Amino acid sequence: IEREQHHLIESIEKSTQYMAKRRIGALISVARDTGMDDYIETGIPLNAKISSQLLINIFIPNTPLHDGAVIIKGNEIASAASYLPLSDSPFLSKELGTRHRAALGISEVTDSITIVVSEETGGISLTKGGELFRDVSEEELHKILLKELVT
Ligand SMILES: Cc1cccc(NC(=O)CN(C)CC#N)n1
Repeated sequence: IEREQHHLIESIEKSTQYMAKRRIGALISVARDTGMDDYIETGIPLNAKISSQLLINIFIPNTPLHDGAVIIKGNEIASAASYLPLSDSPFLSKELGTRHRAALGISEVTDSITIVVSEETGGISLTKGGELFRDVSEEELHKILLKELVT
């Protein structure tokens, strides 16, 4: 499982870096100890092997799988186009869109790690436990994913 988490990290990193250069909006939520099955069930089931290639193809704009969140559970991309709870926090900047609000929302009610790619800026953001790491560098993203996902 140790190699699966590292492959998960590398897949997120490659897909997000690919989509960030192209300003392709993306929203990837990795479940952890708390189940996210209710929101998996809101999307289109994939139950697919994790890969950067599939993550990218899912988020291509105007495609059947892009409008929503990808939820990763265990060693599978469980679903795409899932809905996530939107945070009601007035602290979150109005310059950020609903992807960040969804990413903040799910982080308030689960211990899940959620990664966002802004289609406006290409900035990669991350949410965990109700907090937002906005516009992280590749180094910062790699350290956070290593810390939070390799357990
Ligand atoms: C991934 C994503 C993108 C845009 C909006 C949302 N979330 C909602 O629309 C909130 N619903 C009403 C609750 C649920 N589930 N999620």
